[PDB]
Amino acid sequence: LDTQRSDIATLLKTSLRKGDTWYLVDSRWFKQWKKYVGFDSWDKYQMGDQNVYPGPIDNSGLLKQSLKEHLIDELDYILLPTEGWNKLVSWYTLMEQEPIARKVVEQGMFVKHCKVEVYLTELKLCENGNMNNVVTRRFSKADTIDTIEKEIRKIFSIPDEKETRLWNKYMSNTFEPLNKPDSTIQDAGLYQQVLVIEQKNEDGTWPRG
Amino acid sequence: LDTQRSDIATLLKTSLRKGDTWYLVDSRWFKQWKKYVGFDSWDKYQMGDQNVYPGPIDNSGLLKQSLKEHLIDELDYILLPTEGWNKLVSWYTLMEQEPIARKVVEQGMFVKHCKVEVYLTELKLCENGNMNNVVTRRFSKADTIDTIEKEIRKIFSIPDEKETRLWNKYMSNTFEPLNKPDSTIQDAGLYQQVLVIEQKNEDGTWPRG
Amino acid sequence: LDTQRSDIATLLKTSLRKGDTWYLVDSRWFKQWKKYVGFDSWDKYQMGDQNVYPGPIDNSGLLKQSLKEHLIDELDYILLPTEGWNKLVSWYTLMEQEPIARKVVEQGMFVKHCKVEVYLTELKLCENGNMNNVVTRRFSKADTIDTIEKEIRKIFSIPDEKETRLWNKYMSNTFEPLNKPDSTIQDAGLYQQVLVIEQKNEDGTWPRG
Amino acid sequence: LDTQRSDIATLLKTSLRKGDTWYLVDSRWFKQWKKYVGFDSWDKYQMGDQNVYPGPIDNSGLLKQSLKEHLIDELDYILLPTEGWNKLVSWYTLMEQEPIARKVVEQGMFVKHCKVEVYLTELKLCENGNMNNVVTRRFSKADTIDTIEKEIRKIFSIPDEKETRLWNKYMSNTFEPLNKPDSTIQDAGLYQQVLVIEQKNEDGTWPRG
Repeated sequence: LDTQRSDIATLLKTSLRKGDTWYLVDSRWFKQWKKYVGFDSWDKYQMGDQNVYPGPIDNSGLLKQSLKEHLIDELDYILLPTEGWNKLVSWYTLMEQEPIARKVVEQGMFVKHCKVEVYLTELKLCENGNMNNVVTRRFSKADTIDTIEKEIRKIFSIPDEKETRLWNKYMSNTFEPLNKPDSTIQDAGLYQQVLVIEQKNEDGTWPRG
Repeated sequence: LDTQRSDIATLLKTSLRKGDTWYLVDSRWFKQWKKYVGFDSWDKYQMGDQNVYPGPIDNSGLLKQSLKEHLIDELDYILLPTEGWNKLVSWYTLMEQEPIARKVVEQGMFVKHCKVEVYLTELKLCENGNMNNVVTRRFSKADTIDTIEKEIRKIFSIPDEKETRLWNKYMSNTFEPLNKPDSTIQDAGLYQQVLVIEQKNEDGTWPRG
Repeated sequence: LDTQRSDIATLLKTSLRKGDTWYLVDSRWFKQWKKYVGFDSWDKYQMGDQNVYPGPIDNSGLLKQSLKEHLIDELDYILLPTEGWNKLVSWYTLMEQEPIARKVVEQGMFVKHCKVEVYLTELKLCENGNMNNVVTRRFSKADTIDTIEKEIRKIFSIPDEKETRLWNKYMSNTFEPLNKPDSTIQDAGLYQQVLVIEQKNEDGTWPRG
Repeated sequence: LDTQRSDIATLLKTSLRKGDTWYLVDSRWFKQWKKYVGFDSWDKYQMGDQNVYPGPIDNSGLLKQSLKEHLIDELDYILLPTEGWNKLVSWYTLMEQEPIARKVVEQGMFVKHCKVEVYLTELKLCENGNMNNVVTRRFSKADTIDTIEKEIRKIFSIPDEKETRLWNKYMSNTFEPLNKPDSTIQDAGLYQQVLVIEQKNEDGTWPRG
């Protein structure tokens, strides 16, 4: 009984792995099982009482032998892995009614992962006009092209009213346009490299075209 | 001392949040602090001994007052949040040497998230030739267009040697091409919809062009 | 009109950022807007026709001025950011009916991220019995303690019928138990370190207890 | 040659899947291949020139036949899948020197995923003192217990100087403690439920103990 509580507590915390089979347990049957095994430290008084005994597993509330629509996890059902379901099946049997087996599937996602940034990127900076003049600054990998350019303008004394564009300079007149403003220094492929800032001429033409 | 062990144990498990400041603690100084406070249940014998006393925080091993390159977390240093660092600073002071403060930054990522698939997608299926004949099947949201097409070919008796292509049929002769084979039924925008399968003519032309 | 198509196509692909306001557009109104602007290359024939003109934005299908329950993205509504909504509001106005504004929120998640493993971890291995005998092997950071132990047993000629346990050996008789079998070499804190394997005595006692 | 550019451009964008084999290409050899095939629209002038011809694949820069340590992706090497590597091997051969094959591995991670919150959670609220008085409010699933409690205090006119604690009330005197302050309403298991707020008595005891 206390073993039963410890078993299902750890089995509910099983890691989801693609292709694994999990089982839907009606939250009505499960709420009774909890009280009966003293699962919650704030609800131990009915532990072992034949009144809170859940009986054989009953998922009739969840079925129409097709499953009902709009069911929510935790509110209407509980998910247990094979081991967990077989243990509840051993201990209580199932109502005279088939099991509710569903598979773990993967969904691709774009997320945000945090990390402590120990090392900042040291980049070389110059203006197209006077490239002999090189300034070195350290930048966070999470900084966007937009943010890096504003900073380079502060360094090279460029008024916010003058239009600009940034380049990544290579050997022998090779210049990569950095025209994806929301990309991070990391996603733009800038490693520990020479940047070139360019001002739009008064007439509205560009010194590089 | 046992409070100290419990404090830093929970503070090492602090959640990373963008903009938060964390601190680098030399793993040499930290390994001594651990022994001295009996942090590990397998190493409690030197707890309180003036021999294992770590002294004021020393990060001289990590510094060159610039940080050394190629340092790895856990191997060379430990990360603690502000609270954790201020507590170690209170309890031990810092060597006569400035603190090593670094920021939490976010990095965009494509990942895989698991979920139990409770509901499968019911789709309508037909061949371009005879559209009067409609078959209904349930599919996993993780199935690719490639997998769905192979299954539809099995249903409509299409030999693997005959070339095909799949459509998503709308009202009044509107047909969407499903030519992204590795996309999931979910990413391809197929909800609870009529599919149309098309066979390439013997001559090498397509019945729809 | 073609500008309108290009604008909303890029604006639908806006990155979700916490605190941003997005707008619900009835998929009925949006399906008409699409046909009218020739959004899909397979449906351009009604482009500009006063028959497919969507009129002022109408979300009456989605409202009960409270929102209807069980609505699904793409099936019942489309999500556009502020810019996107203001552009549709500029171009078409809204029906005489308030906008449907909702916020971007973050949810914590355990996911799986892929990476090419360029460097494998070199670990030192020995048996408790004869520690003078040290073997060095390279392991993937994704290998579990369970997998590493089975391999160490193969190396030290240990039959699968004999029970075992693995240790992480430090200086001066300090031994860390590696009793979290599903943890990866990485999550268990094992870096480029001496492992100790231990066999359970015939009598059922342990050489280390 | 232009086919070659299009092939490797798409193959570099291959999705990482566990167990797949990828190949390390020295960024020196790859930078030359790029110029020669006119990979970058800002560097097409040397396209086809026997001067920028990369020759057979050479990874001697990356090898010591063991791989050099501290190598960074993009800076020192490029990663290509099997197809990509076999195509470069077909087109250029390999230097007389073995290939550098590495595997895709998964790492478990805690991340943050964004979603537009269409539906907020409607919760029932009351004070322990007078439970006959019930107030209903809608909350974001991302709100923490800490935030929800501060709001409930504003509703029930509780000064910030008076200490409190929150409960989740069930049927027949069952009260769950909500003592994980940083947990979200979602992670705390609160669905569309009765909350009970409790004030600490002047003497320092609790009305519920």
